Amino acid sequence: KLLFVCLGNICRSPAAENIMNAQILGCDSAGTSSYHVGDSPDRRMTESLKRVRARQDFFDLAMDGDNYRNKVKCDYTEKFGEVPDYGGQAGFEHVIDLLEDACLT
Repeated sequence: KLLFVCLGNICRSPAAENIMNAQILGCDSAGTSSYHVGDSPDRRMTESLKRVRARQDFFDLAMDGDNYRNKVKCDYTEKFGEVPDYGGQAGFEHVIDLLEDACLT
């Protein structure tokens, strides 16, 4: 069982969970903050080409350094030189770009 973790579990780790599901030989996601528990993934992140409920476990992968530190593991990124978090749509595609590289299997 693989668990992908970001801060609110509405943008990054929900994307990681679906990318990994598609790449997989067959995931879940959650968040360090429970402020968004029960919400659907961010409307902008579901919108794309590119199929994406927030919940707040120690499973058999952190999106940024704050999620990770400061079984636990961008260090599977092989092509693109964190998975970045108040932005326009281009930042959402970059998140997907990084997860298609990193998504490890």
